[PDB]
Amino acid sequence: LPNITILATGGTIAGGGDSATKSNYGVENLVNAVPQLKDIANVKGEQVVNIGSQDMNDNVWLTLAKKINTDCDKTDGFVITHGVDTMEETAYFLDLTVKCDKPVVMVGAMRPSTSMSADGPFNLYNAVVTAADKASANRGVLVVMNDTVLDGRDVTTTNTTDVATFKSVNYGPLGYIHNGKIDYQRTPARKHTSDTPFDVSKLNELPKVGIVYNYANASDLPAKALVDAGYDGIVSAGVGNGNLYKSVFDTLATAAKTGTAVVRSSRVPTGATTQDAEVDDAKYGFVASGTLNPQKARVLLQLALTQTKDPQQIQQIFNQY
Amino acid sequence: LPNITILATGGTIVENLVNAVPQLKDIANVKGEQVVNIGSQDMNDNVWLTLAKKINTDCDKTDGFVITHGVDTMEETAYFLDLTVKCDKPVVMVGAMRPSTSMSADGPFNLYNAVVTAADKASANRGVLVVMNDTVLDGRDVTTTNTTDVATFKSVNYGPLGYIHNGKIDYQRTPARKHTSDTPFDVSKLNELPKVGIVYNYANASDLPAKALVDAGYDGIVSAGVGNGNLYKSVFDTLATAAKTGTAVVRSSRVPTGATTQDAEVDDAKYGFVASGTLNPQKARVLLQLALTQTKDPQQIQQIFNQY
Amino acid sequence: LPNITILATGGTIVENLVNAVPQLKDIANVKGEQVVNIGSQDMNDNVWLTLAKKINTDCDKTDGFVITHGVDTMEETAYFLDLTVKCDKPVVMVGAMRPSTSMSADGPFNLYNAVVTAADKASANRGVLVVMNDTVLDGRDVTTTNTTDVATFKSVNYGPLGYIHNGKIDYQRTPARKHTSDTPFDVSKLNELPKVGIVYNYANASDLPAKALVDAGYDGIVSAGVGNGNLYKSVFDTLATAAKTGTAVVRSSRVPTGATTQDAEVDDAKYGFVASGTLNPQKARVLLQLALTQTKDPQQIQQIFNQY
Amino acid sequence: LPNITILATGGTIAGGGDSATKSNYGVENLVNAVPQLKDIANVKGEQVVNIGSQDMNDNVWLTLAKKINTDCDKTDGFVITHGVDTMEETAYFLDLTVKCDKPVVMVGAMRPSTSMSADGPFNLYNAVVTAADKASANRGVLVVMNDTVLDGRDVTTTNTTDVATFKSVNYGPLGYIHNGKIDYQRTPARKHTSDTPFDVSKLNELPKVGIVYNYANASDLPAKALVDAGYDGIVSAGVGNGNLYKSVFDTLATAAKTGTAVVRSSRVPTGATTQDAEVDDAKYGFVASGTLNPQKARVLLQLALTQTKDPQQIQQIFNQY
Ligand SMILES: N[C@@H](CC(=O)O)C(=O)O
Ligand SMILES: N[C@@H](CC(=O)O)C(=O)O
Ligand SMILES: N[C@@H](CC(=O)O)C(=O)O
Ligand SMILES: N[C@@H](CC(=O)O)C(=O)O
Repeated sequence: LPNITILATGGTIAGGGDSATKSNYGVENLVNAVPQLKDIANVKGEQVVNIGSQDMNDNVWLTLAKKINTDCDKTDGFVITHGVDTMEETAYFLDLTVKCDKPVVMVGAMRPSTSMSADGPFNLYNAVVTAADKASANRGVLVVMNDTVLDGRDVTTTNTTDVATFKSVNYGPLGYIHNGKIDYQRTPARKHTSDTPFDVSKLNELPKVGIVYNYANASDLPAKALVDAGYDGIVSAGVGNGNLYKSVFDTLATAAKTGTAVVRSSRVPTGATTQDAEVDDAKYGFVASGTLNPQKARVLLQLALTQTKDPQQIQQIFNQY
Repeated sequence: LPNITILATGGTIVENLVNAVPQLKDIANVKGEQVVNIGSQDMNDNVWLTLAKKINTDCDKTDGFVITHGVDTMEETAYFLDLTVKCDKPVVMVGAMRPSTSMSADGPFNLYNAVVTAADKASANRGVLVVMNDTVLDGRDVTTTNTTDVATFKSVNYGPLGYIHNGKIDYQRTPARKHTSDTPFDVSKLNELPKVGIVYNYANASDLPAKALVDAGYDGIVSAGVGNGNLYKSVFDTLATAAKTGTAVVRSSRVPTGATTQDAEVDDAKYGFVASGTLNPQKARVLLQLALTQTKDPQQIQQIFNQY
Repeated sequence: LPNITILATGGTIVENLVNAVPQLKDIANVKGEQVVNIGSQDMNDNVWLTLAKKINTDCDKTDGFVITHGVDTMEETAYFLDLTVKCDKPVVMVGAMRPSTSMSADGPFNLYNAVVTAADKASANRGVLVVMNDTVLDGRDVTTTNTTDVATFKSVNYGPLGYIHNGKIDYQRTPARKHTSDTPFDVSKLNELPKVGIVYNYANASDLPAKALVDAGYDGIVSAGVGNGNLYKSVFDTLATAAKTGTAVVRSSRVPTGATTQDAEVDDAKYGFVASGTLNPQKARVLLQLALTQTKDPQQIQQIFNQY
Repeated sequence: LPNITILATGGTIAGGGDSATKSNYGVENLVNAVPQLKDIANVKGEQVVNIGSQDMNDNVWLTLAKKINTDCDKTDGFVITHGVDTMEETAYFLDLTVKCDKPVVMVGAMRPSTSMSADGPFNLYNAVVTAADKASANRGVLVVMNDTVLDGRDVTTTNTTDVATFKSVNYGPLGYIHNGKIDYQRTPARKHTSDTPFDVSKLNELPKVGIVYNYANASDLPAKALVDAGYDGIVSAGVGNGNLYKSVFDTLATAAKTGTAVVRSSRVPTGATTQDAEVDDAKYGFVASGTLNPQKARVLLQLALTQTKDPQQIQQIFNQY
């Protein structure tokens, strides 16, 4: 049986409340909770941090990537237990920075461990299956939830409470898990892991990138505040195909001319923010995010900014990764 | 044949755009008025006020309304009108994903189907409607789901009201939440709305956007939360402060479907916060601005979030 | 606390299966009866008749019903009950995608949420319901969408009625089509139903299935059509014959969402055919069997397809 | 500009009615209808047949595959105009039998050419874009509809009237088309085209394979009728995960023992009909269809039957193609 390391970070997978009914709510304990894991793997757990993923942050990301990269040779695969709220952000960061070519699988739960029909046990089982499968390697960093293997780039949470929330809403899943076996029919084409130039091994921190939302009568104050604090990048959560309210547009145009990287994404939950629509990016020094949602576009923008501040180079990164 | 008024506001879709679909004459007597002409990314409170007042004033002059509008913020305008319109004649919003000069432009048939909807007596008393891609959608739940797809508009939590085939609608649903003349929001004498901003949550979220709104003395802030409406620690600290300091706080979610619930990880009562339910952040803004015309009490705001 | 009766029929989910969720005692007084014990792939007309009669008889003895049932044909049974049940107390169907012995079994919480639904006074007068994966779904539109996913059950055309969170339901919709005591189907004295078969369309489709049904003198045939209810040429020839010869013909579709419409490629009137609307083939069967208890006239059958 | 051949077969793309409003309803004419095609390709049209796709049949399939295979060297790509009703069946047949390694793209329309906001013109444009793109080769046979490139295996029609009906409901699309450009992020892993052993070049007909539906109180008469006519194969459209009503089960078990190939699929619109569920396939001589829906499982079963009648070999084909 393969050796699989679980790196725990917290999340509802590790949460609990006073009741198995009511909605209000350690890695050794999790493992003992799923004894069946011994049928499939030799499991070792490490608790890396213990936070709700609503409090996920750059340092946790750097700590995870460096640890995976450092421990690659000591294990056959990793499982990361993580909250659902920002799982899609961490998974993409790891998909761009991990250089290990063993599976890295993220997993969480939508119901607390203490609740009736808790999804965490079987999710964890399925994540270990995935991390153990030789066919899971070279697919990038993965998320496994509700019997489905999802690529770290496209995966996002679609519903606030549904156990089936995680979907790759633009390009679909990679494989489905039945009876402990995966039929893989897809692999992401965008470059990942050892095919990216991002190397976080020596980094102590990440460039500052903020996100602003667009809607009717949007205030420019959020954007101005990021500009005044000297943010390296700003991502716009645009309306429709990446459009901005005028006041927001004017602040971001000015910023871009002072060297602030500006990426247009969309608050719309699927589809690409495209070039050659209503915004002349080349003219303003803006970058179109493609299918990257605003939180995901931030991940790439941060990493882009460790290599270049040039908008045209940043656009090329947004076309390749 | 019914009398239908088209109010144009702009968008990728008013005499010329009428004339172009001569089949409209088969189903209605159409009169066109240009209210404003803007990309719907520049939609604002003033346009909203103008529209509600115009429909409310002109209600007995016509048998229904069609509003042509850009796709980007259609779901915001529809819900604003849904809460402020007192006319119980059909009000139908329509736009287009493809330019009118493009191959297979969606605008013409969309306009046709919107007029079909506005002229159907069965469409009345269903609140403000959005008609796109052969489907009638309620103004509260409707939202744009893809950046380019002609099928983008969906009612992602509770589904459509009816589908349009061969110029007829089989309606099987109507919105239970109170709308139009069952709301107390009356905008007939207002010239501005309360100031409500939206801030985004994500890993390592800056508190600076939320701080800038609080420093400007905004009347409300809506959080586009992570998961079930949760807040990055910095953001939560700054909002905890706002809520006790004169700024109403509504937790919504950046997640595209499902409710931001009470009784999850956030003690709303302790902090003075309101849970948005199924209202996404831009929708929650609409209802929060209108709640703030009536009250500033977070308990009363939460009750409004529970009924409209 | 309400009195709730659980009727068990089998499935991958009645004293033992009760006792296993001791939290039920927090919300209801539950009484259990085993009606039959089968895999729902073997569901049949007799079980359906038994259930309708039992609910209709026992209606004043309890405050609501929960039917435990396999997933495979749940959507057929729910719609049959939806049309034949005259009790206006909640009737809620529930099953499980995963075995009760499996890791993260869905059955326990599903049962809990079904009892929550059956006990809610707001659930009454909404027709027969299916409660799965935190969602209340109307018996007419509900269907199983994936072969293994715990989230399989969806109302794919008109959406759910309500979502269940923390033991409470926010209902925002109710089915407009007539159900339960607004139907004329009365099954209280019947011991069998009319014979209705389903045939599939695809390229190079054999007419032999349809012929074998016609040769047996079936009372109806439902076509699982291609696209908008269309028929392979051989199949159309044989059905054209059936419809004039004593066998009612309903065009449905193998396509998983959307209506089989009138006024498309098939002259329904000329052939004596009925268009199913949104009813998929197994659902159309249910309504056709029940129409055939009242009439054999294709015009009257089409009217029934337009109201229920 | 590339040379692109359009092979027309009919469909609503080539339909019409008396009105642009009402719902009731040649390849040279189609082409002249989309003058913009000259900006992207040198288009030549051939009318192969002219039928509604509800009347699609084995001979049309054999004629198409042999013509593509024969004309491969005379053109840079094919577009096939086809009705929507059975497009998903023809596309899979072609995905298994075409040996040409130039793009083969299928296209149709949901609204008639004569109707307001007719989808056919832009769909045809987008299909030619796709057939012209060098990156579209080696992806198998494709369907292009509503700005989306879909693989012939997973693609199916999901709605009776919606222009956006075509989706790859299990594994997602291959790429999206904006402004005449495709960003491809996926390719099907199942073996297709020149990687399959199916060779239809000399075939005059195809093995007989019928489909039976399962529901409550299902009659066994449909199945018995296929059995009595000596059908080479039967596909079951099962309930839930491929289950059968008892009467249907007994007839198909008996058949299988007389050498009839029996494949279990599902009437459920997504997800695999799996092995190791409630049916012991190895015991009855049955084959599980996987993600293949009943009409798609028929396509593969027909072709399987040109090579073998052995259930275990047929199962292996159902695991590879
Ligand atoms: N707030 C939790 C949500 C979950 O895990 O379900 C987290 O992200 O840590
Ligand atoms: N930017 C346009 C988008 C569209 O209508 O397609 C608008 O909202 O006006
Ligand atoms: N075959 C089972 C499927 C399930 O319930 O999961 C049944 O319908 O009884
Ligand atoms: N019956 C038509 C449907 C369409 O093309 O839209 C066909 O398949 O030929």
